[PDB]
Order: sequence, then C-alpha cells, then structure tokens
Amino acid sequence: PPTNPPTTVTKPAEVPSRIWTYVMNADNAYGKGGDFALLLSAVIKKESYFGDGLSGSPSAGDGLMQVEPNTRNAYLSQFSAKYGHAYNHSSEQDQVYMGSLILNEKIVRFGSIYSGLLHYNGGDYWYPGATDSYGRPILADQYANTVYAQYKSYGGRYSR
Repeated sequence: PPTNPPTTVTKPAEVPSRIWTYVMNADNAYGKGGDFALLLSAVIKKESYFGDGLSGSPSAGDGLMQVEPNTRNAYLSQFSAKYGHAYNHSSEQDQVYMGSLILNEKIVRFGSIYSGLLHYNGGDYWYPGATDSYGRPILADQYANTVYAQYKSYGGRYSR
C-alpha cells in the first residue's frame, strides 16, 4: 500500500482495476486528487456494474456510464476539445472520459455533487415519472441518494 506521493487515493476493493485506471485518468484530467475517481466509481457501479450488469438491458450498447446516444452526440466537439481526440465509443477509457465530462459539467453548473448526480441521471428537466430514451422511468432522486451514499462509503470527502 504505501504510495509516493502519500495522497494517492486507494482503489475500493470491489472496483475492478481496469475501471480504476479509466477513472484515475478521468480524475487527472479534472485535477481532483483522486476524489472524482471515487465518485465515478460509484456512478459506473450503478450505471453498468462495471460492465457486468448490462446483459439484457435495452441500453447495454451505451457502455460503462450509460450515456445515451443523443447525449454522446451533443457532446462530441466538447469531448475532443477537452481530451485532444475524437470520442471512440468502442474505447472504455473514452466512454468514462465522456461520462466524466458530462457529470463534471452538471456538478459545476448546478453547484453540488448531489444535484450533479440527479441531473446526470435525469437531465436538467427531470421530474418524478419522467422517462429515458428507452421509455424506462428515471428514478433520479433515488439514483442520487444511492450514488452519493456509495461515493461516501468509498471515502468521498466532498458535497460540491
């Protein structure tokens, strides 16, 4: 365990090491000292169970952070400006980079983690009963509760 520098956030045991790498890469791009890696971990756990929880979902092809096709499409130019290359949906690292960028935008725009997660999952106009592009209902408040809780359990230290 003892790392150089001492600040290196440790992977939660249950997070696969391939995933940890994707999310540290994302964390680094946002200068978050490892804490965003922890939040991203919780989000990927919820969204796709690290890629193992999609079998039989109509949104399976949306990958690790479940960003819907019209959403990925809206963010293309911004993705390329931020990371220096065109978004490649076949890249798991890119899928994480994309979900990261959008989630960071919500957290910055709305001004907190909780409300960032809520709107990440439901969009800016989420209301109870709203439905995703697969016609499933969006439980964005429950999502935010669960994901925030999981982030904290992983040792997340913030609320904004």
